[PDB]
Amino acid sequence: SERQILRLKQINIQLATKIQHLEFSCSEKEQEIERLNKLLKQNGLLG
Amino acid sequence: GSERQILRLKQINIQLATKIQHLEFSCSEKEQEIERLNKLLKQNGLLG
Repeated sequence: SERQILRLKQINIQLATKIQHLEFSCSEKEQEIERLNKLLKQNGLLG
Repeated sequence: GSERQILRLKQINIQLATKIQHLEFSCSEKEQEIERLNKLLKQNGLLG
């Protein structure tokens, strides 16, 4: 049963890193949406 | 002992896997929001 310890530790390190990469991806998409929203507003198309 | 250490590792694992599934869902929703915004720009002559 103990062999699970290393397996879980290593998976959790991989997942903790993947969260940081998806956080950045998500933030980069947010900034693009803001940019697009502003563009639409400047051109009278965001209400 | 090791049993309790394992249970905790599994709980951390599920917390992390859930946050990944959330961020993958969020990223997909954001790409769809960007598609929709780009299409509105295209229709109003702002994308060539």
